[PDB]
Amino acid sequence: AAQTNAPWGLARISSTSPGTSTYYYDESAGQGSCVYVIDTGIEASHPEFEGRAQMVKTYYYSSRDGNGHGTHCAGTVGSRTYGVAKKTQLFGVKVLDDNGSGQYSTIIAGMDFVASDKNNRNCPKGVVASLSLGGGYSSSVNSAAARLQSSGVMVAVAAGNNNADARNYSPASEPSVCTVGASDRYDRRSSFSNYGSVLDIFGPGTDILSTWIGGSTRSISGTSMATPHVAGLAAYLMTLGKTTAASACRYIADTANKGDLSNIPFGTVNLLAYNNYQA
Repeated sequence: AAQTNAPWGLARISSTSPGTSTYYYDESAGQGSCVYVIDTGIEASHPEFEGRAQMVKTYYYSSRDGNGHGTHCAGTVGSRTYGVAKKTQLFGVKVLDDNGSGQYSTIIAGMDFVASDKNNRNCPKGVVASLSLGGGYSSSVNSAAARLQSSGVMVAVAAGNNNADARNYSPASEPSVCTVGASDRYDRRSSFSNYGSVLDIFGPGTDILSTWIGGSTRSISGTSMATPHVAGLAAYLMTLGKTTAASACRYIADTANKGDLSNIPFGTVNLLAYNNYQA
């Protein structure tokens, strides 16, 4: 399948070169997989989600996304126009308030929630969790992410936006999950992207168009935007049967575009997520 005039990041993940604008992908499109977006919520009524998104849990007075961040991230995972995996099921877990903030205890509870809640959902092709959040190092936060991964969920986490070594941030620094840095449309490391040996992969993160609250769209930047590209890619590859939740991060690294990014610090992987789709 081909989506013309796609957001640059979608085109990038199906291309061996920057500078194109068509996204190519197998029409299975993540059908039968599920992606949890652990964030500020999801505006599931947005036409872009086509009935495939739903809120399953909140720790606050509403499950609605009063911020936009979670809706944007969910759109990059699986919206019809802005998403990598256009037929996946999206489940929202609101661990962040409408200012985008959340306590680590709530975030940990949300991760353990997903590890159990997947047993209440139909995801025959596999389960992914996208975590576009983080703060300073916490062994308890890292352990929660490790549990979620161990339970059979492909965990993708943002590296962080500090232009610093991600070893000092959580859950970015957890070795067993997939830690995602950000790149721009010219294959440069995004100016704000964290780096370091704990990164597994880069995805598009600068000037990413996706869904927003109020049935709208906007372009924003962050490792928060790169992470759902990788989460959606994992769901897509799991539906194709090419990998599993436990092996998808390694598979994405194995099949990435290699050595194509600029300003990658010595010791950080030079790997850009790529779907290897041959039309």
